[PDB]
Amino acid sequence: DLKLPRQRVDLVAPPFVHVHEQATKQGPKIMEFKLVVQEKKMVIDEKGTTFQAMTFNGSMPGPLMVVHEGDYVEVTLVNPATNTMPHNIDFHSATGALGGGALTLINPGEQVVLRWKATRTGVFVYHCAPGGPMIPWHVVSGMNGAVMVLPRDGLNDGHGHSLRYDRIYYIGEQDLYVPRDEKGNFKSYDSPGEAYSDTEEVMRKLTPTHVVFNGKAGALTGKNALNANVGENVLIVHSQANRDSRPHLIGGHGDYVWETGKFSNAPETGLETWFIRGGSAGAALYKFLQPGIYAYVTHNLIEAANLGATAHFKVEGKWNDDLMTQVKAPADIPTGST
Amino acid sequence: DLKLPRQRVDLVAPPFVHVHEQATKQGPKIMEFKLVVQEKKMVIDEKGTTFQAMTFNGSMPGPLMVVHEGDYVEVTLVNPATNTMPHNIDFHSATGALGGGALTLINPGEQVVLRWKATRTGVFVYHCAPGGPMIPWHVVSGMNGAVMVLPRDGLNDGHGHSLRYDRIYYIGEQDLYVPRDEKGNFKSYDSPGEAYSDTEEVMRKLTPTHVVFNGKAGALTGKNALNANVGENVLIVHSQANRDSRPHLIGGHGDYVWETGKFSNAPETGLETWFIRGGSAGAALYKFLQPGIYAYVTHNLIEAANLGATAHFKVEGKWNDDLMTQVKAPADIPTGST
Amino acid sequence: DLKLPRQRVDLVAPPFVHVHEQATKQGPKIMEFKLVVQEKKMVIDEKGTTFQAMTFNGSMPGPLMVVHEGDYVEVTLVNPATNTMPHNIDFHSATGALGGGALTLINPGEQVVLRWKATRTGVFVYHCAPGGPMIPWHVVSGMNGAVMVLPRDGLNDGHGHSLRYDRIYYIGEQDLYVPRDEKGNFKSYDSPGEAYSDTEEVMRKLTPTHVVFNGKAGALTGKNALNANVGENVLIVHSQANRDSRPHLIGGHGDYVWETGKFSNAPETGLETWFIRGGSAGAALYKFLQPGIYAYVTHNLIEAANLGATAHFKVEGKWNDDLMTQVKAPADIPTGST
Ligand SMILES: OC[C@H]1O[C@@](CO)(O[C@H]2O[C@H](CO)[C@@H](O)[C@H](O)[C@H]2O)[C@@H](O)[C@@H]1O
Ligand SMILES: OC[C@H]1O[C@@](CO)(O[C@H]2O[C@H](CO)[C@@H](O)[C@H](O)[C@H]2O)[C@@H](O)[C@@H]1O
Ligand SMILES: OC[C@H]1O[C@@](CO)(O[C@H]2O[C@H](CO)[C@@H](O)[C@H](O)[C@H]2O)[C@@H](O)[C@@H]1O
Ligand SMILES: OC[C@H]1O[C@@](CO)(O[C@H]2O[C@H](CO)[C@@H](O)[C@H](O)[C@H]2O)[C@@H](O)[C@@H]1O
Ligand SMILES: OC[C@H]1O[C@@](CO)(O[C@H]2O[C@H](CO)[C@@H](O)[C@H](O)[C@H]2O)[C@@H](O)[C@@H]1O
Ligand SMILES: OC[C@H]1O[C@@](CO)(O[C@H]2O[C@H](CO)[C@@H](O)[C@H](O)[C@H]2O)[C@@H](O)[C@@H]1O
Ligand SMILES: OC[C@H]1O[C@@](CO)(O[C@H]2O[C@H](CO)[C@@H](O)[C@H](O)[C@H]2O)[C@@H](O)[C@@H]1O
Ligand SMILES: OC[C@H]1O[C@@](CO)(O[C@H]2O[C@H](CO)[C@@H](O)[C@H](O)[C@H]2O)[C@@H](O)[C@@H]1O
Ligand SMILES: OC[C@H]1O[C@@](CO)(O[C@H]2O[C@H](CO)[C@@H](O)[C@H](O)[C@H]2O)[C@@H](O)[C@@H]1O
Ligand SMILES: OC[C@H]1O[C@@](CO)(O[C@H]2O[C@H](CO)[C@@H](O)[C@H](O)[C@H]2O)[C@@H](O)[C@@H]1O
Ligand SMILES: OC[C@H]1O[C@@](CO)(O[C@H]2O[C@H](CO)[C@@H](O)[C@H](O)[C@H]2O)[C@@H](O)[C@@H]1O
Ligand SMILES: OC[C@H]1O[C@@](CO)(O[C@H]2O[C@H](CO)[C@@H](O)[C@H](O)[C@H]2O)[C@@H](O)[C@@H]1O
Ligand SMILES: O=N[O-]
Ligand SMILES: O=N[O-]
Ligand SMILES: O=N[O-]
Ligand SMILES: O=N[O-]
Ligand SMILES: O=N[O-]
Ligand SMILES: O=N[O-]
Ligand SMILES: O=N[O-]
Ligand SMILES: O=N[O-]
Ligand SMILES: O=N[O-]
Ligand SMILES: [Cu+2]
Ligand SMILES: [Cu+2]
Ligand SMILES: [Cu+2]
Ligand SMILES: [Cu+2]
Ligand SMILES: [Cu+2]
Ligand SMILES: [Cu+2]
Repeated sequence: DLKLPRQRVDLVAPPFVHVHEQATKQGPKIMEFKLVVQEKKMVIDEKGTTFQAMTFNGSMPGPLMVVHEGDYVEVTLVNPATNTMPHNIDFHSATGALGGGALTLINPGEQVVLRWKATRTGVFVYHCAPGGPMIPWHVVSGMNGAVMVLPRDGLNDGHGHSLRYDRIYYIGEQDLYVPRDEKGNFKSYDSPGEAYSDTEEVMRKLTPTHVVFNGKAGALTGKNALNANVGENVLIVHSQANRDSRPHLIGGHGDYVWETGKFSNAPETGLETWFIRGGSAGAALYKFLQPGIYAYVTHNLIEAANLGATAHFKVEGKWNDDLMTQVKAPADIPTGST
Repeated sequence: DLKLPRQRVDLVAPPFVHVHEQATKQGPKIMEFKLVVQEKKMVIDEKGTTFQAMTFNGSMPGPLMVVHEGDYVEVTLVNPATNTMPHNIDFHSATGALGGGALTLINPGEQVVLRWKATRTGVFVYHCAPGGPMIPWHVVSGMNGAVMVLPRDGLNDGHGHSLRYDRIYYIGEQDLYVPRDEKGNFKSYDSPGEAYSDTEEVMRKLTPTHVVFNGKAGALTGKNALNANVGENVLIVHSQANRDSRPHLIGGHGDYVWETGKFSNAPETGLETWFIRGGSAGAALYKFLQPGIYAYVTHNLIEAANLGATAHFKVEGKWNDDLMTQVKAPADIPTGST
Repeated sequence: DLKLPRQRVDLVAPPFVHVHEQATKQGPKIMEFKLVVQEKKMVIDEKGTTFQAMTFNGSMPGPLMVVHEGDYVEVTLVNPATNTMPHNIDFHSATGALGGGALTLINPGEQVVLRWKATRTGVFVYHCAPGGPMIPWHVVSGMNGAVMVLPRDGLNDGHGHSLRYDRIYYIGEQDLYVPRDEKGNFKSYDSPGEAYSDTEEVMRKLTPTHVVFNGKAGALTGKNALNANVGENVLIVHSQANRDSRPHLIGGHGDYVWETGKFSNAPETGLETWFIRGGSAGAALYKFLQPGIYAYVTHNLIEAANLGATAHFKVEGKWNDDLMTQVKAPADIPTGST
């Protein structure tokens, strides 16, 4: 019945994004994606703490899907028989049937194919939602990602000017709720099911033990810092499926920010810190002006420094002393000072 | 002195709203409302937990009041002698005297009459605020509602087009702080006064035990789901007098959202999730496009699924397979799959 | 190399603000400021609880700095030898080097001079950020303030009309994490270093013990209420370097609100409650219409009434009975009432 060209997309692991066009002259297509659920124990912090994760495509977050307004998105969701739980998928980009969740519940050993029309532009969360208490549990165990629906003319500034990014990164933020024993040490389990009761008790108190980008503390620091160059316009997509976040690029700004994440709304300009509502994605464009290390955080600095929620950018280029300079390096306070 | 027509409004219990006009050609009126304080033990969750509530008009939230810009609102607040505490009312819609609180403190057995001019458009919180620590306590015990001040021309999209709703629902969200005994069981008390000291200790840790719509977990699910039809434009007013919330309509969107709640500002379009600041009301318009069950949540999914904060809509009509379809029902993963 | 006039600014203690022009016809200048770090024990609540604070200029918040777009800001940061810790400064207004933090680390006995160009308009946080876990610790110990970068034409309403304030106040909100002993009493320490381990444990649970304006519960109540007069347009700058806040003026509104704090964006109009993202500053203009006491709160009322986060305004002038009046004072409920 639906007679449009089909195009298979190969997803890539975050924080990278599969290749796509910004502006396009192609008409609507059926864009075909496959997501495979993987339950697995994962390391989440720099001390080696593990937890019983549940993922799309083996990553936290799940991969970013990119389509254009008016495309149809045909998703094959696979639940391998090595998994233990039923899973499904809810797309906040989609209309009807609980975002798709009501049409995609699959037991281990099954797969399902859902199609939804990309009628709404922006970045959106997708997440597992099997029903009842299993909804938060699957989400905070890692089963969430995002999809971006671009306008066919690409981004604009809300004032008639095109905006184009040179690079795009997807930062998925995950609140985790890892049980502790009586002495405070994190507990380990042999399966997600065995971890559930203790995990739910932590969840109920609404205070995460970890808040991480790309699935673990330090994931996007060190050798996995995000690269850019002075002069490049970088789009930073940020999602949080369960809990608020307040992104901030230390040493930079958000030149154009869609904090509610929806491209039918003009962006705000020149933000220091923006706000991702739990259950949403947002996006910020920034043109780097200075080289060096930048930290990208949630600006609850306790979360950023002590719970895991810091990423780095490493930016190559020449320093601009007009924008900032060290006029005088550290020196003894003058004896004459009053 | 004030020589305008008077009109008595009969309030109705949430989530329903008393009858009103959107656009009106009537001039300003004195709109007369009565609110009666009721302290009573109420059931707040599906396990039967009770707590010592304090309400306007016997409901959590208090009822939605609807007037138009330039009306005067004359409120008789009654504190029956069967109550134990003084009460008052603060309207965030009003100007002066702590929103009215400084003019409306009444002991059991008394009533008072306040008039305020509706100079500011939007949805607004009203709440009790007797002074000092009694302010949060009365609010989180249930004494809060909302008022909507419509423009006389009704709503608009901020771009010169009228917006009209076919149905309106008021979702009041309440954070509750129910004491527990040493084993974790919720405690019961014979009066609000007896509950206070233990409740204040829970409040101080800023983590609710329950987060509910319309006064209890499951209030707006099952037989009390909210009705709509495909094609209807529904206004969903959401308030939270004490704590942030992040509304989301699962399977839908916010077509036009005033998350800060004030109609002098253009709405945002096409939101997945919006944000109600504690101490405010906001509103979202959505035109249903698909039949079926929708969940309406705060998108902290722990709160939604495990603390009480889920409502349902039941929407009648025909399914649109263009917007979404199950291409292939659950099936065994092909043996040929790699 | 940089050949512009220099102008030394003398800072003043919050909530007051050093003298400045709104609109200016002066060209860019190098605006010279000095900040001196002071570690000291401070009283934070009305029961006399102390904690080991760390400050810029002896105050929480640090003082508000005011410049205009295109000025250069040359900051001498001094770390006296009576201090125990290294310190630095990050300006969210600045571009590069982690906002300046990477160029300003000074040990006790040292000073440093940083210059940054004020290319971005708005109110912005500044804060200490020495590295790693020391970043949140220094911030939540008090080392944060704000800077305002005005447009050279002063404020506007985003619709081509100038806005001018008659008075400006800076409200810095501070979340504090004071350790308790086994009985719940707050602990005291002889130095910040000695307090660190116990403080970090409180910080990790993300629940402050105190939330205060101008450095202590009750700081801006009583004899230190903020003054205004009916008819005056007052700008209220609000910052929070670590944690969200939801400002509300009880009995008033935000006539023009930049909740994200950046003057390149039009303000929202007629807000009841606004939202300061942790790690940012915002600003609200309000023209007082009624005399009397106003409370200015974060509208988590538990925080406001029970954790310290209430300020007062005392507004002189004549009452306007058209906007609000007590039609009938408290009286016995009629025996005839049903
Ligand atoms: O002996 C506990 C000690 O070992 C580490 C090793 O990196 O991790 C183990 O224990 C953790 C806490 O139970 C588990 O999360 C993990 O699966 C297990 O390898 C340390 O983190 C831990 O302190
Ligand atoms: O807005 C994007 C997309 O949403 C649709 C529904 O699929 O329309 C919605 O939004 C419109 C514009 O705000 C409303 O006029 C309409 O009533 C609502 O359904 C598409 O028609 C539109 O392209
Ligand atoms: O946090 C409580 C208490 O637990 C201990 C181990 O007994 O450390 C645990 O908690 C720390 C904070 O989350 C972690 O860094 C560590 O991996 C974990 O074992 C104590 O050291 C701490 O005091
Ligand atoms: O890119 C940052 C990096 O560049 C160096 C020189 O290689 O210094 C530049 O950046 C500094 C600010 O971080 C400037 O103060 C300096 O003048 C400029 O040359 C490195 O020192 C620095 O890590
Ligand atoms: O015996 C306790 C058991 O009874 C229930 C009945 O629905 O409720 C009682 O106890 C609750 C906890 O103290 C009270 O909140 C309630 O008022 C009382 O009827 C169960 O909820 C409870 O587990
Ligand atoms: O804005 C609605 C309503 O507010 C009033 C005060 O009652 O005016 C306020 O807002 C105006 C428009 O932003 C400001 O110009 C004015 O100074 C401020 O008091 C009414 O006059 C107006 O209709
Ligand atoms: O939550 C702590 C602990 O308390 C118990 C009873 O001892 O259950 C209580 O708490 C649950 C979570 O809020 C409620 O569902 C229940 O109504 C309440 O009695 C334990 O079951 C729980 O482990
Ligand atoms: O309204 C939802 C309701 O309608 C039924 C048919 O009575 O199925 C419709 O809705 C489904 C999506 O929820 C579609 O997949 C289906 O094609 C459509 O007929 C019920 O099964 C469903 O509960
Ligand atoms: O004896 C404790 C008692 O004294 C007060 C006096 O105002 O403060 C002391 O103890 C506090 C808690 O340890 C300290 O914060 C403070 O430095 C010290 O003077 C009371 O607050 C306290 O309850
Ligand atoms: O926007 C204020 C200020 O920012 C600068 C950079 O210092 O420009 C940024 O913002 C511009 C307008 O949004 C973008 O066009 C530009 O690419 C970005 O660097 C200044 O040029 C501008 O005055
Ligand atoms: O809060 C727990 C418990 O501690 C006590 C003293 O044992 O009071 C402390 O905590 C109160 C709340 O923060 C403070 O008002 C007081 O300054 C502090 O000592 C108990 O009174 C309270 O029950
Ligand atoms: O400014 C508030 C202050 O003024 C007094 C008279 O001196 O009363 C005025 O304000 C009241 C509202 O707070 C009005 O109801 C009254 O009509 C008006 O005169 C004081 O009573 C009040 O504290
Ligand atoms: O180690 N995780 O259960
Ligand atoms: O059904 N999911 O665990
Ligand atoms: O400026 N960053 O914390
Ligand atoms: O049962 N409530 O006190
Ligand atoms: O005074 N109110 O409890
Ligand atoms: O999409 N709702 O959780
Ligand atoms: O008393 N403060 O450590
Ligand atoms: O290095 N600062 O404690
Ligand atoms: O209206 N103030 O809580
Ligand atoms: Cu799942
Ligand atoms: Cu969702
Ligand atoms: Cu009350
Ligand atoms: Cu209020
Ligand atoms: Cu410091
Ligand atoms: Cu910062």
